Amino acid sequence: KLATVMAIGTANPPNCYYQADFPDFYFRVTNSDHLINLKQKFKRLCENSRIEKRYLHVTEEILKENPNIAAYEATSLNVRHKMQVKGVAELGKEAALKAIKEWGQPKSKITHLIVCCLAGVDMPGADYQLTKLLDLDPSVKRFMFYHLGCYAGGTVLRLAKDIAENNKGARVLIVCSEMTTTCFRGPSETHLDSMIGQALFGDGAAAVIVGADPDLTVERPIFELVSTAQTIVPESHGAIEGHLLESGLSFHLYKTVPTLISNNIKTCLSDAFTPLNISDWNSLFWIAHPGGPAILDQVTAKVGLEKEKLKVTRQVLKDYGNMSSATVFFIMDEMRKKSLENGQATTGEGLEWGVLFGFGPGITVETVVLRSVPVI
Amino acid sequence: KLATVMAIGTANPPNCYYQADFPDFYFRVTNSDHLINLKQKFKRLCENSRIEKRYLHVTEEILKENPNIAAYEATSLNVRHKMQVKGVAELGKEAALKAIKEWGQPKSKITHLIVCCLAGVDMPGADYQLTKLLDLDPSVKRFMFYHLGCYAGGTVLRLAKDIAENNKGARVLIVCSEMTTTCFRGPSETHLDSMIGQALFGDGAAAVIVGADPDLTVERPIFELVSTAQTIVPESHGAIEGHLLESGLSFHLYKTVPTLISNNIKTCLSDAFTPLNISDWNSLFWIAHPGGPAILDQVTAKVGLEKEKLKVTRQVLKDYGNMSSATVFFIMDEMRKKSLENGQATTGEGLEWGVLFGFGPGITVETVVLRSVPV
Repeated sequence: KLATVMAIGTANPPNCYYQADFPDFYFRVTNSDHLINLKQKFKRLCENSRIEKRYLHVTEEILKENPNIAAYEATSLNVRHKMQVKGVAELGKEAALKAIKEWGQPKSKITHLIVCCLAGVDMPGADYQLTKLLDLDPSVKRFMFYHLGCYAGGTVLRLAKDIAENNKGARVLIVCSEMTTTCFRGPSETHLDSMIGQALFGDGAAAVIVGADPDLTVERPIFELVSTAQTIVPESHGAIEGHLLESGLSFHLYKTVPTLISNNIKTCLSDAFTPLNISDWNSLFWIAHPGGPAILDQVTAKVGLEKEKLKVTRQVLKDYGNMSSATVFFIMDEMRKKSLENGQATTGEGLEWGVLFGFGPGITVETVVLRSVPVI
Repeated sequence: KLATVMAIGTANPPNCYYQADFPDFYFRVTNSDHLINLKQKFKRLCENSRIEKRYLHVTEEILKENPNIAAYEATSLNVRHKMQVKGVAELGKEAALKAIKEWGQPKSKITHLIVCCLAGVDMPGADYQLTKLLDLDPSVKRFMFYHLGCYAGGTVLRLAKDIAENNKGARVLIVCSEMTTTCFRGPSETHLDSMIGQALFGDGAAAVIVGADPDLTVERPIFELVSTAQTIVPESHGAIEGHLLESGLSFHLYKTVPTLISNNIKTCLSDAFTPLNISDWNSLFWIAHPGGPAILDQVTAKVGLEKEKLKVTRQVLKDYGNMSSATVFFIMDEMRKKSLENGQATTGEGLEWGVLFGFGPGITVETVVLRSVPV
């Protein structure tokens, strides 16, 4: 009996930022208007990001009250951290309550809690905070992950699968709460890397319930976790790095990232599906972390995917931007919603087998083989 | 077939600090000799710590070159992080190589890697670094835990047990590498508890191999992981806290910690052993995180343990100080060594069942039921 995702809930900050208006907002609040040429590159960057809007905790008021955050590099960890710690917990609670509602069981049945946050280090951590906020059993077995990054959506499922399958009756609550307040910062002409993050990253939290052997009279399976794997892409050292400094979390990205990832995807697919006698990549439903539009385009081309294979993935990127580890769950959620609306036979666009990909620092690739569930 | 610890290796920085000389050293290098009353308080903390020596990366030279680290509160995260990241990887590598040697199998057989560090956040992290340093399979399945604290020794075993038991043939390498460069700072008259950290915390790394269904023709089991649990001590909110700030990792410890832990430990014992029909706490071998001398004294008295039941735990505290998550493994390592030297029948001082306790921020208590292996 495979570990199964039985519920998904999501949340985002109330501040919506349309990408079409971001360049002006961003350069205005960071006092970079005098950098005309730099703003031209950023504008094109946003225009080609394939992101229509994002939800961010940051506001003009917050920046006015904390100018060191708006600076490309100024001591500001303490102020960022204060908001980061409070925000990840609040957003996480909202998503968790929505997942618990869909699950249909009382929260007292939750036996394990996995919390994943890009940033917001605290001791005790967000797992402790959420256990208190949600009033979970004090003996809930917790796992807290700080600073993993965008591949973590796969990491938490990999962990949840083993917990649920080795502990009879175990019901795992997963919460990936991502906030970019820790990394928001002004532009730098000598560091075009950081600028990319300012155009692609958005805030959001996703929560899911995972368990093996569902009680079908109350629980309702969405996707089954068949197998999981993690690997480091060859010759990718230093391509994606993040450092926690006195000025917050930094972001460094090689231009080779899309090429490095796309060129290795077929290897990940082969390792994951050969044991299952599957070789047709178009026969699978796809849930891939949208690091950027370039990555989706390259994966599609190199893998040989039909043009609409990553439709849901692209829709989430368009509607929310890159929300790090939480993103794949927003995609998972929308996929079963769209499948139902299209009257398809399974939660996976009517297909039986699928794959979920998490990409991040390493470069690390998390590969999760999924199985859809029948839909009436 | 239960997940089993099949190897343990440890490492420590080369700089040894005798506790008897630490008060003078600490107040001298932090330029606090004029604070006579504060010094007497620190002196007593060190004298009552029951710690004889500790190994630390920090040196007088490093403090001289970095006044912002010696200061109680000065912007210094960047410089602390630089050393912290290098240190955890280096100590971790040394401990891991020792564990791999004892294990008896080639490192290419490691399928999972769990790394736990009090501090040193980096992306990619220490798990990625160790994979490269040890030249492990690039497809090794990794888990990286930053900023958990002193209860984490239990946490990593709790994780390793489920990994090993749900994946046939899985062999898990665990590395708990703790460095205090991130939290070392001068004393504060307004925050008297902050210096408790400079009196008790030492550096060290421990690595262990965990796997189910041992191939007895090559692997040699040490302890079996029977069951795991984690809980939050009632009414303990805010007793143990740590915040990663511009001045590094802060340390806050309330005076209620010893009693909060000792007065609730029987509950953890009952929850773990009632299912095993065990109620005599002295019939078990004990491996407890030595958060401090008071915790060990109170647990012994309140649980009704024989005076020498925690002998090994106290010896490790004496020889290395509190090394956060790595500590319980140093204790586990020494217990099986003493058991052999004392001609006892099992790795657990001749006893069959045992318990390992991790204590930390929460207050969180990790309870791991162990079973010894014949010697």
